[PDB]
Amino acid sequence: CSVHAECCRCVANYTGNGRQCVAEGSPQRVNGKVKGRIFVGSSQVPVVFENTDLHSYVVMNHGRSYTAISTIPETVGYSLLPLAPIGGIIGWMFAVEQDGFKNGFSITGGEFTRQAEVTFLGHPGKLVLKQQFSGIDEHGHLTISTELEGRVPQIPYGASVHIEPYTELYHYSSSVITSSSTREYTVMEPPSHTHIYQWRQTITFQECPALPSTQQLSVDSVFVLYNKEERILRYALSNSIGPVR
Repeated sequence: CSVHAECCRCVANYTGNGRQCVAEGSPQRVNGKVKGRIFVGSSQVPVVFENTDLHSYVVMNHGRSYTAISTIPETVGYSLLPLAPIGGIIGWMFAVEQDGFKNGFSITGGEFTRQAEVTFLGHPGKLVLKQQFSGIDEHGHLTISTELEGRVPQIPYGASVHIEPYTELYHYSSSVITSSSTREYTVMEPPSHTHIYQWRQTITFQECPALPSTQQLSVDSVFVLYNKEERILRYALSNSIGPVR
């Protein structure tokens, strides 16, 4: 049990599950490592990177999370721009809660595994993602390990990418949460080009009035950026969890 919970359950002024608790309103950080094995376009030569750093800063106000993945080769940077969900999982974790609806942290305590798959329609292959979250560490920071492997279409160097607001349904059943969504994104050359991809997701965790079978996540103010100079991939978005309306 957490040093801020009773025997578990976080006491007033605090939130989370039993094993992990955080003060209400206070910002949080989610850090870890990223290993990649990505094939761009039709290429047969995969860009491999490892020991890369992921630092995440979340502000509680609007459930806004900022994710920065540093030391990303110019060879994959632009191509990874559409993959905001890599960092979006954290937005789900700390989404603004409505009436009778809890966010990911209240449900998992930051302890869980996530497996996601993405398919870009009209393009071969798919990209598989695997992440592990292990609660708060010795320095008081949440933890996250990320493993990416697969194929992604090619995006022109210097190209830009835009994502409009959207909603996602997270289904709950027996300590397992699943989600499936088809969305679109726009690519703008250094002239626009709209594209669509499909995301599938499975979240596994352990549990000690059951939870709603279905919750809706509302995402807006999304920004994805890649800087060739600093070689830093960034994803930022705001979040709200509640019922379909």
